[PDB]
Amino acid sequence: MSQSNRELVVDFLSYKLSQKGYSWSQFTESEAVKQALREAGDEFELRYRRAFSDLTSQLHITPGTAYQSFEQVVNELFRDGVNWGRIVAFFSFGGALCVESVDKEMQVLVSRIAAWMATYLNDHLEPWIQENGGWDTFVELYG
Ligand SMILES: O=C(O)c1cccc(-c2ccc3c(c2)/C(=N/Nc2nc4ccccc4s2)CCC3)n1
Repeated sequence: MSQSNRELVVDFLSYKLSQKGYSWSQFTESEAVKQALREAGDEFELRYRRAFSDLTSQLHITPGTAYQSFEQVVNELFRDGVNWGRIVAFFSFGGALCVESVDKEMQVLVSRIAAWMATYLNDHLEPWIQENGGWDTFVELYG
């Protein structure tokens, strides 16, 4: 479902904004997915992210930025195709984009990034997810 993905994105972003000191007011199997994803994002940010180039310096979102610009940049996470670890990085990257947005007084962009993330997730990532056991398999691995 594309609506459960939308909830999933919103859940992750709300968690990230709260954790980092900002307002989140910008907008069971499912809870198991959200919690494992929140947890995996923290782990990635804490231990893994710094091994890579900072993808946020490739993208400066303003109210005029088009989806396609976001899409092209996120595409780099998937230069070698999709795996769960890059999917997790994808969420963290969205969260970082949102934190930076709220920080520079462009909090309106948070809901747009959310929409962008759901769109990107629904067409580029979801086919690999369904092929590789769906989100329940993610919970088995990362929960
Ligand atoms: O296991 C893997 O293959 C894996 C796991 C997690 C991430 C990645 C991966 C693969 C390719 C790239 C990356 C990560 C990149 N990461 N750069 C990031 N920069 C930031 C900055 C903030 C929040 C998240 C991120 S993710 C940019 C360069 C291209 N690969």
